[PDB]
Amino acid sequence: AVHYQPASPPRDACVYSSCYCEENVWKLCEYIKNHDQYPLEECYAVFISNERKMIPIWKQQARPGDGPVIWDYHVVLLHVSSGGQSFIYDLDTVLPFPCLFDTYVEDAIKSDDDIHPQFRRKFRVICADSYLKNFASDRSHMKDSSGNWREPPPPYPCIETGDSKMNLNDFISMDPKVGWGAVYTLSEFTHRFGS
Repeated sequence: AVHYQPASPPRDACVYSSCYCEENVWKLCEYIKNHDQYPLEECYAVFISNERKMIPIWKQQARPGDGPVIWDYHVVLLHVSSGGQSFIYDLDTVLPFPCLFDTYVEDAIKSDDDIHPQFRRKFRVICADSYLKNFASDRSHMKDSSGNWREPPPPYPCIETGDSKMNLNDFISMDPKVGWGAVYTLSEFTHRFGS
């Protein structure tokens, strides 16, 4: 659908802290829930990681022109629009915000075929309503031994729920028996959402 209206504000107006992608995506989900543009049911938080927590992603703001960046995990927002098309909202991409799903997979993710197997990408896809209901982080993974902050934490209170003050590892995990949502290989992920 060629007149797609973004589900979020423009990039420069969105809540963002570098290296807190899980929260940046949570805040996009909250915005969408709080507005009347799109049903929340059309939206997903997507964690990208693997067993070794070393995943390349290209077209990244942290290293433009000379990708990939190797992340422990990265999180983006996926919107499956009614118009025949999914879109990726990744505040850390140099691709457009938002970006057509097929373009994001082609240019940011790329094929796993010739990637060293321990760097191959898996995807945990969580419905946005479930992500808002269930996610919790006390940010403790970003404080080192010293104990200093690896990157400055966001200024608003930690996201917590009645059931947990910290379950980030259950979203980073690509073990299908753990956590919420469904875990997909790159092939299964593109089969589900690709055009």
